[PDB]
Amino acid sequence: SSQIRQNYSTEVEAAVNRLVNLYLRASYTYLSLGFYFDRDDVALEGVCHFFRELAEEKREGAERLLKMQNQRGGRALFQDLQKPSQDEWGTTLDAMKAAIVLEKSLNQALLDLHALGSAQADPHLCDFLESHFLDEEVKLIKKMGDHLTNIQRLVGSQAGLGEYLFEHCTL
Amino acid sequence: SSQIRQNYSTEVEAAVNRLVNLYLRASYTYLSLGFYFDRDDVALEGVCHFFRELAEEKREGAERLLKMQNQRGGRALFQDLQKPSQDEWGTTLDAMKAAIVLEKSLNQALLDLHALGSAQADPHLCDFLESHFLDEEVKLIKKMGDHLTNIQRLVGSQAGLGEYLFEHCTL
Amino acid sequence: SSQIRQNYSTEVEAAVNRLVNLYLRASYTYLSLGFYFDRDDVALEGVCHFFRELAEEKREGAERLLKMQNQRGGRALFQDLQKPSQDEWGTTLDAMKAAIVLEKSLNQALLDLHALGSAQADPHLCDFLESHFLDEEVKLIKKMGDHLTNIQRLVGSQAGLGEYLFEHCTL
Amino acid sequence: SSQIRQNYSTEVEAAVNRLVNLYLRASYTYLSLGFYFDRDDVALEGVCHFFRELAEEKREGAERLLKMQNQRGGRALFQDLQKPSQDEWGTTLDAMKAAIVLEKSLNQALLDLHALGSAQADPHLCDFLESHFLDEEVKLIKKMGDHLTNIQRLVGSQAGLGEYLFEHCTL
Ligand SMILES: [Au+]
Ligand SMILES: [Au+]
Ligand SMILES: [Au+]
Ligand SMILES: [Au+]
Ligand SMILES: [Au+]
Ligand SMILES: [Au+]
Ligand SMILES: [Au+]
Ligand SMILES: [Au+]
Ligand SMILES: [Au+]
Ligand SMILES: [Au+]
Ligand SMILES: [Au+]
Ligand SMILES: [Au+]
Ligand SMILES: [Au+]
Ligand SMILES: [Au+]
Ligand SMILES: [Au+]
Ligand SMILES: [Au+]
Ligand SMILES: [Au+]
Ligand SMILES: [Au+]
Ligand SMILES: [Au+]
Ligand SMILES: [Au+]
Ligand SMILES: [Au+]
Ligand SMILES: [Au+]
Ligand SMILES: [Au+]
Ligand SMILES: [Au+]
Ligand SMILES: [Au+]
Ligand SMILES: [Au+]
Ligand SMILES: [Au+]
Ligand SMILES: [Au+]
Ligand SMILES: [Au+]
Ligand SMILES: [Au+]
Ligand SMILES: [Au+]
Ligand SMILES: [Au+]
Repeated sequence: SSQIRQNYSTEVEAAVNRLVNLYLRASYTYLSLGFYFDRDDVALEGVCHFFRELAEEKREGAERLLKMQNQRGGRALFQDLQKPSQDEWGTTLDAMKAAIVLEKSLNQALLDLHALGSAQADPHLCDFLESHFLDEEVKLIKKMGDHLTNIQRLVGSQAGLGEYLFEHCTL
Repeated sequence: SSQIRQNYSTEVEAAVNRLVNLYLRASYTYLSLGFYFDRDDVALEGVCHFFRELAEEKREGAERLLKMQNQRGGRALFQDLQKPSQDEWGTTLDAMKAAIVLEKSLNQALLDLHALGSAQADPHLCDFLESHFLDEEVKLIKKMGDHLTNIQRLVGSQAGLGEYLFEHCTL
Repeated sequence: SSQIRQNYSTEVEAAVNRLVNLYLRASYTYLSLGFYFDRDDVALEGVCHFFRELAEEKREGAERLLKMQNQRGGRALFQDLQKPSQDEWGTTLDAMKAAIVLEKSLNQALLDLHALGSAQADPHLCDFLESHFLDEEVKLIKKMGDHLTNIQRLVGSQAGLGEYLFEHCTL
Repeated sequence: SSQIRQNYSTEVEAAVNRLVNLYLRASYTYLSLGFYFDRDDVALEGVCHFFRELAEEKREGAERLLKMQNQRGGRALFQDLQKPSQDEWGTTLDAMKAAIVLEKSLNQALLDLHALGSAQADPHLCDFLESHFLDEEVKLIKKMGDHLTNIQRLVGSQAGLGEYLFEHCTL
């Protein structure tokens, strides 16, 4: 059973298991994104590598949650990992948009679990999320927003392309 | 506009801009303090260096807030930086007293923004302040209180001066 | 008071204090420019870094002036730092144009203070400006003019973009 | 005779010879100051070393002027070096006051020679003084003013002594 569990509600335990599922599903979505850009008829290896690295980060996030589940004396329970929402991911722009949607949904789930932990007076959980997940997600979303802007600029116009080249190759 | 902003209230955005102003104003006060002690008719270079280093720390605090503003998808807005409250800063004791007043006012502003973030259920903001600012301010205020005590002891009496020398040159 | 002041007119002392203000205001303008380009909806990090580095250079210029003020036995007096002329800075081209306007205004202020020092027969001041500021400003303005030309070329046309790429990636 | 002399007035040549004399006399005054503080009944070796180092700097200043005299095709002419104005130099405070008087008189002589060079349209001379002497004198006078303030503070009072110790042994 558990000799260790203290101040760890069944509501948080359940929500932690759900968040693990969401992180693993995110990892799986990114695996699909990465191999799509590795297709010979797409062939954007930088984009492939970006998404494959994100698959690894999301997996690592799930494993940290699972480690924490056991540290608190909760019981990891795994569900079906639903296949990604698309089989083909369109352009770099389409993919980066789908990625930011995905991250904002993980972010919201983190914030929801944080609010639950707060309601349950579970400061360990709250700190765990703050320390390992909330700032990581904020940083990643800012980087993806940056990328979305640059992709839009580059695909949009002569002026846009110009500004990118000056910044990248001069500054 | 912003593709990234999530769970980031207009109230916090505004308060962050105000706190940047207060940190920059603090930095400017410390620049003035440092150059006052560099005057040939004051000539306390250790005191000058202490305040100039604080000017840099307060600037760095503002820049971290501005970075965070952008990471959250808020919009940095800058105001007039009001000149420091004094043109001449009196003795080392007067200056260290003015410094602790200034830090306690920054501290209170941090605590006020923390309470706002808490009311707004913005755990990212709360953690950001805790991790980068609240303990830094507590440590600095304790160091300034230490200094105030030693300055008072040294300027006050034979017994005071004695105790300082034993501690400094023997212990 | 001052045991050291020699050949240092009240007119130069005052003008030095004003120039410190202008350099600090320039630094503040560049802080605003840098964080604008760090926005997720602008996202030109090279441009951000260029302006943030200029903020630091302008701050260092003010500190050197303040050091010189004290070395001559003048009294540093600080005024309100007026907020930058814009909250949003437009394109890279708009920003680099605003930057060169700003530098030419600092340059003219340097030349005006130089003429004053010359009228006042203050060769120390004249040399200080020549040695630490006039050539620095000339070099920076030439670099910004270079940048303005390249930005215009890159945003302007196929021929322009072509010439830039050949120069950058071949030569 | 001189195959090299160009744009080098007899007025500047003469004034350069006089300035060499003043620098050598300053060096001699500092030699006397240094050995006075080496007396067993005075015994302030730090003060001795400060003045002996200044004797060397003033000698080096004269030698640089003499080198410049020859580089311009002028003729070094040496006069009697008058013995220092005092045989005994009183307290550290008295000595540092006499030192700043001496430096201000060298400084004024530099500024006078600068004005002559300017009147004579001799930019080489003007630059030579600016580059090797005017800023050196400004820095040294600021350091002596600093010292005068600290000596006065230390000899004056409990509060003064206190402030010095805090700055020196804490900051
Ligand atoms: Au890849
Ligand atoms: Au929480
Ligand atoms: Au919490
Ligand atoms: Au909590
Ligand atoms: Au908490
Ligand atoms: Au929390
Ligand atoms: Au590039
Ligand atoms: Au390129
Ligand atoms: Au200093
Ligand atoms: Au908070
Ligand atoms: Au909180
Ligand atoms: Au919070
Ligand atoms: Au919190
Ligand atoms: Au908090
Ligand atoms: Au000591
Ligand atoms: Au001591
Ligand atoms: Au940057
Ligand atoms: Au000048
Ligand atoms: Au001049
Ligand atoms: Au001049
Ligand atoms: Au000049
Ligand atoms: Au000049
Ligand atoms: Au290139
Ligand atoms: Au290229
Ligand atoms: Au000595
Ligand atoms: Au001159
Ligand atoms: Au001149
Ligand atoms: Au000249
Ligand atoms: Au000149
Ligand atoms: Au000159
Ligand atoms: Au000491
Ligand atoms: Au001591």
